[PDB]
Amino acid sequence: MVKKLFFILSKEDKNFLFFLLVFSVFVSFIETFAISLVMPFITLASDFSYFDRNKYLISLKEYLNIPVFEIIVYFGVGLIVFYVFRALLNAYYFHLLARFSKGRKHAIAYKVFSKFLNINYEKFTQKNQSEILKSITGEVYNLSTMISSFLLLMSEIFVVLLLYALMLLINYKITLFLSIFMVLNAFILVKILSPIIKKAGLRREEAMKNFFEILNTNLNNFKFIKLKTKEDGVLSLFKAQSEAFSKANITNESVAAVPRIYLEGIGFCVLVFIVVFLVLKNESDISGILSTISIFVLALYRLMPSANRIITSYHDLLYYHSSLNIIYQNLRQEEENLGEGKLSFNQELKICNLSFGYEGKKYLFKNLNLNIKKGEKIAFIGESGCGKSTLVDLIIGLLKPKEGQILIDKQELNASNAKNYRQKIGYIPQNIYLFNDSIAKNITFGDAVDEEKLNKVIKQANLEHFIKNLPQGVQTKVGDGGSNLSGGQKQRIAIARALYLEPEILVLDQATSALDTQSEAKIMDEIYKISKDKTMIIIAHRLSTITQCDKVYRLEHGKLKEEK
Amino acid sequence: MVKKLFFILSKEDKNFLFFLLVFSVFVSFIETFAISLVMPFITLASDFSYFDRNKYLISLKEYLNIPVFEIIVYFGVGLIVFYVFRALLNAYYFHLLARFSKGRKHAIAYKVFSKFLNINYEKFTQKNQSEILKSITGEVYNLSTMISSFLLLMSEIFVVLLLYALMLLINYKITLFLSIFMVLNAFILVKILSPIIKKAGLRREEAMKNFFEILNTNLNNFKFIKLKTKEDGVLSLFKAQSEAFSKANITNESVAAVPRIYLEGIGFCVLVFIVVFLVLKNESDISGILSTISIFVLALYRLMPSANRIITSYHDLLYYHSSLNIIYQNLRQEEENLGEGKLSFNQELKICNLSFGYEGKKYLFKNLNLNIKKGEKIAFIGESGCGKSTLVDLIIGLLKPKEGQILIDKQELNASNAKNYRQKIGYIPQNIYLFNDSIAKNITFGDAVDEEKLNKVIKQANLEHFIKNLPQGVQTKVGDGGSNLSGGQKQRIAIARALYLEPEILVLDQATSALDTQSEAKIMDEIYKISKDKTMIIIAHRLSTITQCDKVYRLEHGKLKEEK
Repeated sequence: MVKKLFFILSKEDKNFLFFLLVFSVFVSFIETFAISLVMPFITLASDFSYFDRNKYLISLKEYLNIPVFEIIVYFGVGLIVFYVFRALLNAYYFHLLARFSKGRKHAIAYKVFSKFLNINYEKFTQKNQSEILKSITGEVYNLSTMISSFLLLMSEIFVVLLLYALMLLINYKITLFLSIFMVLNAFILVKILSPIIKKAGLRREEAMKNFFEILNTNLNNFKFIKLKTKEDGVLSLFKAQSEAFSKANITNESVAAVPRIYLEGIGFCVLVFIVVFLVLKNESDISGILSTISIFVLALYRLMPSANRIITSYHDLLYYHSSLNIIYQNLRQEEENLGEGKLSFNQELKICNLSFGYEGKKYLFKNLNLNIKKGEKIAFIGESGCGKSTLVDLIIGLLKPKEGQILIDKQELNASNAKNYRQKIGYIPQNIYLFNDSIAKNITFGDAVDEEKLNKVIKQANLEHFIKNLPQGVQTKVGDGGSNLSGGQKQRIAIARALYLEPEILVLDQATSALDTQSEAKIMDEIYKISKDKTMIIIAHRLSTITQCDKVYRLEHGKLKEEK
Repeated sequence: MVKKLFFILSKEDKNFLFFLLVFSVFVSFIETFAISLVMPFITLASDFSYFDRNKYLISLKEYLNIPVFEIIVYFGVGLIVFYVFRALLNAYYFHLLARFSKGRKHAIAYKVFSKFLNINYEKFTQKNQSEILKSITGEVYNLSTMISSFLLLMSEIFVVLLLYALMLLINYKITLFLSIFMVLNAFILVKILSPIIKKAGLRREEAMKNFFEILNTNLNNFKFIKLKTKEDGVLSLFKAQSEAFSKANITNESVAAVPRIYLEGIGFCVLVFIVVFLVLKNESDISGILSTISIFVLALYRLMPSANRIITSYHDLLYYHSSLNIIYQNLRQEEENLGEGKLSFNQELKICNLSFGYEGKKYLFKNLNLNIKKGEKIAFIGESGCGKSTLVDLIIGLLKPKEGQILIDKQELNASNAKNYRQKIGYIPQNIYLFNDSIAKNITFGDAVDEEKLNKVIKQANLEHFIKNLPQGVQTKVGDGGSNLSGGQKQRIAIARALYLEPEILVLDQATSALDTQSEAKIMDEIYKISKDKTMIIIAHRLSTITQCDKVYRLEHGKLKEEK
C-alpha cells in the first residue's frame, strides 16, 4: 500500500520528505527538553529550598558559581530563547508541510495529468472525459492532505518511545503503565474503529466518483434535459448524488471524530477505574501520575490523528495512486519526442498493407494498400467511423498500425518521425468544441498574434465578411458552443485554425462544408484555388465539393478501391 | 458578509443550527464544571486535611453525613458519570457538525445547482461549462468546512467570558489579566495577521477558478492540442495553474498555521515576563497563575481556530454564497412548473410579430410573422443560430419573445403552457454529446426500458442493420462519442432519442442527415413515410431532404419569406 507513495514521489520529493521525519523527530526532543523543564522551574520556585537538599542540587549549588537570583534570570533567558528557537524552528517545520502537500497536489498531479498527452489518441478517446476530469482534481487534494499526516505518525510514536525511554524505563511503574495503557487502546481503536471507517472511506470515494461523473454527464447535453426540462431528471438524478455524497461525506467526517473522543474518554476513565481499585491503604499521596498522565494524553492526542488519517488515507490511496501512475507507462513511453529524427514529404505517401482496429476489437482494414502523391487531393467516400472517420484518421499520424508501415517519401514514419509529421498537417473539425474567448481565440490557437498571419488567414478564410461585420471584430466574443460560432462561423474558424499551421495535408475530417450549401461554392474559392498548393484529404460521403479531387477510394465490405 | 449565510440556509437549517450554539455553549459549562473539579479532588487528596479547616469545608464536614472514605467513592462515581455523560453528549454534539457541514455541502449545493435548470436556456448557454462545473464542486466543500467553524467561535468566547465571570471577576488580578492579556493578542493577530491572510485567501480563490477553468478548457478539445501534441501547450499552460495553485494553497495553509504558533509563543512569553518581572525577593509563592494560565491557554487555543477559520472563510464566503444564491431569482422564478395550465395543438402554430434578440443586444427578427398547421413539414433555409437554430428554438418552447406571442391552436402559450409544450416536441441534434454508455443509453434517455418501445424505435430508426451488427447489441458500449458510435451511429441514435418521446414536432435543429448522402435517401423512409403523421421542422441550408416540405422561409436581411 505504501509502495505507490515512494513510487509517486520522485527523488527530489523523496530526499526532501525523508529529511522531514528527522526534523519532526528532532524537534520533539526540543518540545520534550523545553517542555519538561516546567516542573523543575515550578518546584525550585517554591520554596527557595531544594538546593540545600538532594545529592544533585546540593552538588550543583556547591558549584559555587552563584546564588539563587541570577540563576533565575539565566534560566528564564535560556527558556525564552529555547521557546523562541522552538517557534523560529516551528515556522519552517510547519511551513514545509504545505510545501510537500500542496506541492505534490499542484506539481505531481499536473505533471502526471498532462503526462496523459504523450499517449496514443486511441485510448485517450476511449475513456469518458468526466472520468478524466473528476480524477485530476478532488483525488489530488485528498491524497495531498492524506500524505501530509502519514508522516506525523512516526514522529509522535518515536517521541512517545523517547518519552517512555526516560519517563517509563525508568519510572518502572510508568513503564508498565505506558506499555499497558498505550497498547490497550491501540487495539480498541485500530481494530474496531479502523475497518468500518475504511469501508466508509471507500464508499465515500465511489460516491464521489459516481457523483462527479453523473453531473458532468448531465452537463455535456444541457439541452435534451431542457427539452423535457424534467425536474424529474434534474432533481432525481442530481439527488442520487446529493444524498449519496451527503451520507458518505457526513458519515466519514463523523466517524473520523470518533477516535479523539474515544481517546479522551479512555484517558479520563482509565484514570477513574484504576484509581478506584486501590482505595483502602493510602495513607500517602504523591506525583508521578501527573507527568505520566499529561504525557500519555499528549501522545494519545498525537497518535489519534495518526489513527484517523490512517483510516481515511487508506481509503484515499486505493483511489488514485495506482490509477494515476499505472497509466503512465503505456502513455508516456509512447510517441515521446519523435525518436531523435524526422522526414520529408517530397515524394508520395503510401499506406501499404494496413490492417488495424480498436482495443477490442474486430479488424476493418485487413491488408489495405493505397498511395497519394503530395498534392493528389484525395477523398474517401465510405462508412464513417467504420470508414471515413477511421481510415482517414489512421492515415494521419496517430493510431499505430497493427501490421502496416506508411512511408512519407520512402521513409518509414512509424513511431519515430511521428512528432515531425504530426506537426505537419491540417484538421478543420467543422463541429469543433470551440472555447469561450474572442474570435481570434482560438483561430491561431497555439501560434501567436502574428497579425500579418492573423489578418491574412482571416481574409483567406472567406469569413472576412462576417468578421468585419462583428462588433469587436477579431476580438469579438464567441461564447463557446453556440455561440454564433456555429457551422457558418465555427467551420470558417475551423478551416482558419487549419490554415494557421499552414502546410501541408488538408484533411476534411469532419463535414463537407459544415452546413451551408453555397459553402461548397463560396469556400471552393478557398478549397480549390487557394488550396491549390498541397495535398488535401476529404471526408465527403456527399458530393459537389469533390469536383476537384483525383482519387475516391470507396471502402465497401471489406476493402477500399479508388473507383473515381 | 454574514447575510448570505442566513440567506443560504433555509428555515430547517436555521432552526437546527441555532440550537447548535446552545448545545456548544451549554456543554462548555459541562467541560468547565467537570474539568474545574480537578484541583478540588487533587487538593482534598493530599493530605486528608482540608475538612478540619476553612469555613466551607468545616461547615460541610459538619453536615455529619459521613467521613472521608465513602465521599471519595461517591465523588469518583459522579466524576466518571459526569465524564461519561460528557462523552455521550460529545458524540451527538460533534456528529451534528458533519450533518450541518456535509449536509449543506451535499444538500444545499445540489438543490441550488440543479436549481439552475428552471432558467431560460439562453443564459444557460451564455456561460462557459467549465465555470459552472468548477463552481458546483470545490466551492461547496470549502464553504462547508468554512461554515462549520464559524459557529465554534461564539461558544468559546462565551465560555471564556463564563470562565472569566468566575475565575476573573472575582479573582480581580486574574480579572485585569484576563481583560488585558486576552485583548492584547486579539489585535496582534486580528489586524496584522488578518488582512494578508484574507488577501492570500482571495488570491487562492481566483487561482482555483483560473486553474479549474483552464484545465477544463484544454479538456474539451483534447485533439488540436494533440494535433501539435505540444508539451509546450500542455506543460506550460498546465504549469501556470500548477505553480499558481501551488504557491496559493501553500501560502494559505502556512499563514493559516501562523495564528496558533504565535498564540503559543505569546502564551509562554507572557508567562515568562510574569515570572521574570517579579523576581527580586522570592522566596515563597502560591498558585492563582496556574489555573489562570491553563484556562487562558485553553481559550487561546479555542479562539485561534476562530481567528484562522475567520481569515479563510472571509475569503470563501465572497466566492460562492453570492454567485450561488443571486443566480436563483432570475432562474427559478422562470419557467417553473407551467403556470397551472396547458394547451392543445389541434389547429395551427402561428408566430406573429416576433421581433426578438437577447440581453445584448441587436434584434434579428424585427417583426416576423409566420404560421404552420400541425403537419406542414416546414423548413428554414436561413442560416441557423440566427434564423434556424433561433427561430426553430424560439418558436420551439424556449427563449421568451421580446415582443411576440406564439399561439398553439389560438391559445397564447407564453411562459404558461410552456412546460406543457416543451415536453411535446422532438430534437435530434446530429452532433449530440453522447455519454459513455450502452447504445440503448441514452436512446430512451429519461423514459425507461419499455422494450416494446425500445425495439420498435430501434427498428424504426433505420439503425437495426448496425445494432444487429453490434457485439452486445442494444447494450453495446458506445465508447464516448465514438470510438464506433460514429456519425451514422450518433445521428441514428439522435432521430431515435427523438422518436422516444414520440409526438409531435420533429425539428431538425442540427444537420440535414448528419453526414452520409444515402442518408437523405435511406432515412427518408423514416423522414417521409414513418414521419408522415406530424409536423416536422427542418434546419436544412442544403437540398435533397426537403423534397417533401411545404414552406421554405428564407430569412434574408432582415426578414423571412416562404419562397417555396
